[PDB]
Amino acid sequence: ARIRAVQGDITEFQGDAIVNAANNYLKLGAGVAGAILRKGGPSIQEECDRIGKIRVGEAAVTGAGNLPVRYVIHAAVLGDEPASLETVRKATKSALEKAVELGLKTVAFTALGAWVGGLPAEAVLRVMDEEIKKAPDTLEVTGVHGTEKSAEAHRRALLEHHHHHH
Ligand code: NA
Repeated sequence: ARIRAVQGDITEFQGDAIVNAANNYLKLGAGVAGAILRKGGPSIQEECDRIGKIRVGEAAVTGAGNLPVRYVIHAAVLGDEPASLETVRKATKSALEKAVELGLKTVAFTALGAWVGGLPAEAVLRVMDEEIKKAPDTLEVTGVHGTEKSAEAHRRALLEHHHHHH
């Protein structure tokens, strides 16, 4: 599946959906997540409550509130257990399967850069990418970076990839 890389606000992504890294209890915290709750609205966390706990590595779909997308796909990367490049690969494929299930066409993930927290940012991007490139080409995946710097580097990695087909 294709990948575009841009600096910007994920809350301002226009498309079928946006993927939200989450804890398996579906409790949206601060930072980007809270921003999604803010711009999105109460209804999002409400649906997350209706669903309840899920497994780390799995995904859950939710309406996107006032956001310019139809759904918000929640992918549990941690909660019952710490986040790992292992739990991320899973949360990604899981979110990618939901996208396919709902017949989505334009989905956007977020590249937290230095805000990745526990795992080495570069490696998380790699793992997420590996999974995405396996997803159906009926998808148009967009990586939204917080900084232009990290986005440009990502694009260069995407170019270096094409040019060689690593
Ligand atoms: Na994401």
